Amino acid sequence: VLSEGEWQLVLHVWAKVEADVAGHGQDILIRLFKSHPETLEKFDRFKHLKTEAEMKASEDLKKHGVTVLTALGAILKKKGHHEAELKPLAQSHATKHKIPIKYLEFISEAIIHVLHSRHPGDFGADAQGAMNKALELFRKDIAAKYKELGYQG
Ligand code: 6HE
Repeated sequence: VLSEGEWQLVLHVWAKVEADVAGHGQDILIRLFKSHPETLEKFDRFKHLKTEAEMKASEDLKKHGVTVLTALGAILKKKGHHEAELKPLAQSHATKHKIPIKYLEFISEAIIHVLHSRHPGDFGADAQGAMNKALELFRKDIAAKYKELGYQG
């Protein structure tokens, strides 16, 4: 479990995301797609995008980044008590979208990448460690739900 102090490090940094969810979302999805291009193929609406410029200009990709970070932010704000939030997310991502845990690791890495990039003076090792622990917990719990749902992930 994360300590309360660890959750406060997580939520202090997420409050930065909350100032500009859309812009953080764009950065995160673009980082994901550039670092792991196979992930882009999972998105039927977005897999035609050829360049970062096209990704930045996509209003629908911007909207999707808001969708993703809105969901993740609610999960983080539960401070581990996220069972209800993970049910629909796990079901769609296991059954419909077919997103392996390794791809959830990739987007976690992108989130951390972007936080470190955007917030160079207020995202140190301890804050990054706490964010990592929160994302690890999310993935652990999603993986358990994937198994319950019948997906190997
Ligand atoms: C590599 C692909 C990938 C990865 C890593 C994710 N997703 Fe997912 N995603 C999320 C939401 C709220 C929705 C719309 C409702 C739904 O269909 O469930 C989608 C839809 C989608 C859709 C339509 C697709 C293809 C999808 N998501 C691929 C996808 C949230 C997330 C979150 C919170 C994460 C991880 C932090 C995430 N996605 C990682």
